[PDB]
Amino acid sequence: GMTAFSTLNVLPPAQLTNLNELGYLTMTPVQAAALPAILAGKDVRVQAKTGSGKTAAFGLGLLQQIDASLFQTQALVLCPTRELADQVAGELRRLARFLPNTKILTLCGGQPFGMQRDSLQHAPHIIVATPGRLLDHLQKGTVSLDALNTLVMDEADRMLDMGFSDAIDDVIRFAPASRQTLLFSATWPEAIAAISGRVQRDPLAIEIDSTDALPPIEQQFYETSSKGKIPLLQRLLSLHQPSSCVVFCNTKKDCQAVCDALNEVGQSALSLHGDLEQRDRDQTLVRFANGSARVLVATDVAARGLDIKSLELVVNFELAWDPEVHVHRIGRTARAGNSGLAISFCAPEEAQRANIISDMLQIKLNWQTPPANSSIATLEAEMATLCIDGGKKAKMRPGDVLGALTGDIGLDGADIGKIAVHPAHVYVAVRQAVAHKAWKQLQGGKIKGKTCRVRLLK
Amino acid sequence: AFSTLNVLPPAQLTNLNELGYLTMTPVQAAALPAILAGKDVRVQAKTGSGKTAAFGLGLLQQIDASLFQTQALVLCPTRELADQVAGELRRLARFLPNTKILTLCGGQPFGMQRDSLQHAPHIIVATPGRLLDHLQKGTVSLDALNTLVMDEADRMLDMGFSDAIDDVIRFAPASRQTLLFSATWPEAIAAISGRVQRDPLAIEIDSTDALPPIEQQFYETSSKGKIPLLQRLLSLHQPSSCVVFCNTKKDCQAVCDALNEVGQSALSLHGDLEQRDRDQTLVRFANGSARVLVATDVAARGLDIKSLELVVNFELAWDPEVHVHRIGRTARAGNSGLAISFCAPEEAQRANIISDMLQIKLNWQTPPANSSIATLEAEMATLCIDGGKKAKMRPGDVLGALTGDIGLDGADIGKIAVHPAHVYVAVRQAVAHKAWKQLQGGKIKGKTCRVRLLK
RNA sequence: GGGAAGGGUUUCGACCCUUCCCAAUAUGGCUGUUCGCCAUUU
RNA sequence: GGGAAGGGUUUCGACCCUUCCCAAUAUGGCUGUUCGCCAUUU
Ligand SMILES: Nc1ncnc2c1ncn2[C@@H]1O[C@H](COP(=O)(O)OP(=O)(O)O)[C@@H](O)[C@H]1O
Ligand SMILES: Nc1ncnc2c1ncn2[C@@H]1O[C@H](COP(=O)(O)OP(=O)(O)O)[C@@H](O)[C@H]1O
Ligand code: BEF
Ligand code: BEF
Ligand SMILES: [Mg+2]
Ligand SMILES: [Mg+2]
Repeated sequence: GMTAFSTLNVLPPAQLTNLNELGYLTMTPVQAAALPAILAGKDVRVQAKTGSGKTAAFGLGLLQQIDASLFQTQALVLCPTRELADQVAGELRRLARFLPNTKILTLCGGQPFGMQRDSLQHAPHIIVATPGRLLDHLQKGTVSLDALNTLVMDEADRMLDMGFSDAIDDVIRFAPASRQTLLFSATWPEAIAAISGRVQRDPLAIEIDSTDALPPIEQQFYETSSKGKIPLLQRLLSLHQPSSCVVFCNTKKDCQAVCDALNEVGQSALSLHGDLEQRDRDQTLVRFANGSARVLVATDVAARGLDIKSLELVVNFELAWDPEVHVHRIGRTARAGNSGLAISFCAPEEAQRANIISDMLQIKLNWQTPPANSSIATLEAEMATLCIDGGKKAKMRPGDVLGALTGDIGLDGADIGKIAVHPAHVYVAVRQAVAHKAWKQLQGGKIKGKTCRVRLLK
Repeated sequence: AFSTLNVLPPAQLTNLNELGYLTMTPVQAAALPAILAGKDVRVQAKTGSGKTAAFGLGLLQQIDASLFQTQALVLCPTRELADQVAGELRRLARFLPNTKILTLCGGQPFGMQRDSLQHAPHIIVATPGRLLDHLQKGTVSLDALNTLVMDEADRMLDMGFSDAIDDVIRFAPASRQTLLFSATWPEAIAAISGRVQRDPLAIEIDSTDALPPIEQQFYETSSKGKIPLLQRLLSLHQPSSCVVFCNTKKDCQAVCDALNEVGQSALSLHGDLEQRDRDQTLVRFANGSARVLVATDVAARGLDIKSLELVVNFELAWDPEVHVHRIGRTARAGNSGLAISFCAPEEAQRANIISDMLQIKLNWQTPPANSSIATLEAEMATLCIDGGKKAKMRPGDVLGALTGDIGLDGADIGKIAVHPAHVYVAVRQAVAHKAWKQLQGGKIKGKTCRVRLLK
C-alpha cells in the first residue's frame, strides 16, 4: 500500500536525501497520485483530504523544474491569507534544501513595501504571494512573470470564488499562457470546478478522497442560543481541559468578544482576525503555535491551510456560511494521520446549516447534552514567548539561539519550546516559570558575540 | 547687463551679482533670448567666452523645483568637462533651493549613481557611455525632459559618437528643446546637425577664425630635439601654468616623465590612468600643485583653468578644430595667452591646414643659440580629506578647521574644491607637511577625517 | 524604516487612504575661519 | 562598494574585462547547545 518517493524515479538523489532527513519517509495519497502527472508538465486540478500534504505535493513538482543558476522568477504560488502564504513559503524553503541558493520570496500585505522592493532586485526563484501585494508589484514593475514555469493556486476553490476571481484574473494577465498550472484544494464545488478550466489547458482532474471522505474527526453538536454560547464555550473548555483549541466565529466582532470573554474568565485565549495589525497577527499565530496560549479565537482567516502541529480541539462557535468552510475549519485538527475533536454550537437560526453539513458528509449529527452549571476551571498557558531582534537578516539559527539559551545564561534544554526563525525577528518558547528569568538574563546577554534586544511577549 | 529680457527671477539677478557675472558676454546676450523662449539653437562662439553659463541660464528657467523627475540633460565628450559643467550649473542654481544636479560619467562606481539616482535629479550632466548604460538598465527616465544640451556638439556628432548619440536620443522624447553649443563647427558636421533639432536657429557670434587674444608662435624642430626644446622653452618662459598637448598617450606620459626628470614638476592626464588619478591631477594642476600639465586631446575641449599662462602643442593636432580648441584653453574670460607649437618636418601639412583656418601668417621663432634648463618648483601642494558631500563638507568648514586649530593662517591656503567623496585643499609647500601631520587628529566638523598629502 | 493614532472598503479574506513622533554613512540644498540649519525618501 | 595591481579597445575620447585584499540586518542558501561556512551583487 505504501509508495516511496523513489518510485517517481525522477527526483534527484539530493532531493531523496532531503525528504528522508525532513521526515518524508513515504508518499501520501495526494503526492503519489498527483506528482508523476505534475512533473510531466500537465495542468492539474487536485482534491484531497485536509492535512494529507498537498503543500509538499505541489512543491516537489514545482522545485523539480527550477533552474537555480537563472536567478529569475519561474514559479508562483497564490494563497488566500497572509499566514498561509508564510507557511507555504516556509515549507517550500525546507523542501528546497537539495538546491543551494534557492531564493523564495513572500509577497503579502502588512509587510513593508520598500523592503519587498529592495529584496526584489535580486529576483527570486519562487514567489509565494497573496494577490493584493503581488498585483501591486506587478503594476509597479518589480516582479517579472516572464520566464515563469509553474503557477499554483493553493485552496483554489477560494481563489476562484466570486471574491478572488477578479484579482486572480488581474494577476494572470502578467503571466504567460505557456505555463503549467496547478489548482490544489480540499473542497471543490462543482459550480467552481466548471469555471476552473479557464486557467488550465486540458487539465487532469484528480479527486482522491470523496466529498464525504474525511480524516478521523469526531464531531459533537450542542443545541444552544446566541446568549448561551459564551457560557457554554467556557463550560466545555473547563470540561475537556485541552492544550490546543481553535474557536471559529463568523465576524471579527464576535471573535474579539469571545476572546475577551474567555480571557476575563481566566482561560488563556488570543485573537486572530483581520482588524488587528499584521505584526499582532503574526505574533498571535506564533504564540498559539508554541503553546503560549491555550485557545485561539479566529475568524475564517485561520480556517484554510494552516497546519498547527497536534491541534486537539476545534469549536465552531457559529456554523460557517458554506459547508466547505466548515470542512476546512474542522480540518485544522487531525492533521497528518492524527485524530481530533470538532464541537459545533447551533442556535435555532442555524439548524438548517447543520443539516446541509449532515447531508454533505453522510454523517449523523451526534447531538450532545450541554454540561451542568459548574465553577469554571482556568486554562493557563504552559509557556511564554520571547521575541529577539534578529531573524534571517541577522544570520540567527535555532542552533545558536538554543546555544545561547543553554550556554552563558545557564538554562535547561528541556525548558525550551519551539524556536521559530522569522525574517526580522526570532521567537523562542520558554516554560512559564523560567520565561521571565530568561528574558531578564538575555537583555544583558550575548548571542553570536552580539548583544540583542529581547522582549517578553506580554 | 542682465536686467534685460525680463525672464530671469529676481533671486537669479542678485545671484549673478554675487558670482561676479556683472555683464552679459556676446554669446549670452545674443543666445539667451532665443534659448529661454523655447527655440532649438545651434551656437558658435569664442573659446572661453561663457557658453557654459549661456546654455545653463536657459536650462534653469524651465525647471520645476517641485517635480522630482529629470528635466534637463547635458552631454559632454569627457568626464572632467562633465564635472566642470555640473559644478557650473550647481553654482548657478543657488536661487532655486534644493536643486539636485547629478553627474553620470565613467570612472565613477555604478553604486553611488544607482543609489543617488532613485531620488531623480532635476538636471543630469553625463557622458554618453554611462548615461546609455543607465538608460538600458532603466534607472533614468527621460520622459519628462524639457531641454537637451550638447556642449562641444561637433565632437558629440562626429563618427566617434554617432551611434552612441543616436542610441541616447532613442530614449529621449521628440517633443523637446535642443541646444547645440560649440566653439568650432566643421561645415560637414553642421550639415548633419539638423537631425536632432526642430527648425534650428543658427547663432554664429564669433567667426570660425575669430579667436580670443591668443598669441601663437611656431618652432622648427626635429623629432628627437622636441623634448630638449620643450625643456629649454619652459625654462626660458618660466611660466606658472602650462599645458602641453600630445597626440598619443605614450608620447604624453613620456613627455611628462622627461619634464619630471629635469625636475620641472609636471603631471600627466591621459586615458590610461585611473579616473581617480585623472581627477586628482586636474585638481592639483588647477590649484597650483604643478607647473606643467602634459595631456592628450582629452583636455583639449571645454576645460576651464583659471589664468592659464602657456599652451604648448608638442605635436600638431590631427584636425585643425582640435588645435583651435586646445589653444583656446588660455586667454579665457578676457585675458591674454601664449600658444607655442612645435612643427617637425613631418607636420608641415597640418601647420598649413591650421594657417588656412585662422587666416594668419605663422610667426616662426628662432630659439637662442643655447639656453640652460632651469627647474620649475610647484608653489604649493594639495591635501585630500575624506568626506566630500557624504559628510556635507563645506568650504567654510575646511577653512575654519585649517586656521587656529592647526596654526597656519588663511594666506597659506589655496583653492578649496568640494567633491562628492573627498575635498581637496591647496596649501603652500612650506606649511604643507605641518598641515598634514597636525590634521591627523581629526578636528573637522566634530568628525575625525582621514587626510592625505597627494604627493 | 520603527512606534503610536485614525478613517474607507468589510459576512470573511484580500485590499485602499489620512496625522504626528522619532531613527538614517537614504538622498539633495546653504555666505571660504568648521562642530550646525532646511527639503524629499526608507 | 572601500582599497589596490593590471589586461582589452586604443589617433583621441567615450568604453569593456580580469586577479588579490578588505565589508557590508545589501540579496539569499547551510547542522535545535551560540561566536561560523558560500552564492551573488554594491
Ligand atoms: N509524506 C509525508 N510524510 C510525513 N509528513 C508529511 C508528508 N507530507 C506532508 N507532511 C506533513 O503533514 C502536514 C501536511 O500539511 P499540508 O501540506 O498543509 O496538508 P494539506 O495541504 O493537505 O492541508 C505538514 O506538517 C507536512 O509537513
Ligand atoms: N558673464 C560673465 N562674466 C564674467 N565671467 C564669466 C561670465 N560668464 C562666464 N564667465 C566665466 O568665464 C569662463 C568661461 O567658461 P566657459 O563658459 O566654459 O567658456 P566657453 O563655454 O566659451 O568655452 C568660466 O570661468 C565662467 O565662469
Ligand atoms: F488542506 Be490543508 F488545510 F492545506
Ligand atoms: F566651449 Be568652452 F571652451 F567650454
Ligand atoms: Mg494547503
Ligand atoms: Mg564649454
